Amino acid sequence: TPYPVNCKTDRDCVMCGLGISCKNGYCQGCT
Repeated sequence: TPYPVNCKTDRDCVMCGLGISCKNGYCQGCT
């Protein structure tokens, strides 16, 4: 559960797939 999937913004987790749009800290999508 506690995967620290993080980000400043969507760019910061693009790498996870497409944009992987991003909460204010948290890349709650990447999965």
